[PDB]
Amino acid sequence: MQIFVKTLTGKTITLVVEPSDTIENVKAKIQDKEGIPPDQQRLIFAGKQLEDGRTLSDYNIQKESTLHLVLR
Ligand SMILES: [Zn+2]
Ligand SMILES: [Zn+2]
Ligand SMILES: [Zn+2]
Repeated sequence: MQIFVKTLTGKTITLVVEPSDTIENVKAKIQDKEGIPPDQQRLIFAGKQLEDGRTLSDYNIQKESTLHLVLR
């Protein structure tokens, strides 16, 4: 399973993930890729604000889903 995270500059991050991965896990991956602090990261999928403790599956994030790093 793979998901795409678009940075604030529109750069695409490709991540290998599992359905039970938490948002917090995803943030750790983004930090490895881009050097962005987890506490600086705010993610959206389908207009939903994503919380650290919830899983990709909780938010119906599927194979090939695209998340955005946002300011708000
Ligand atoms: Zn596993
Ligand atoms: Zn994982
Ligand atoms: Zn910090």
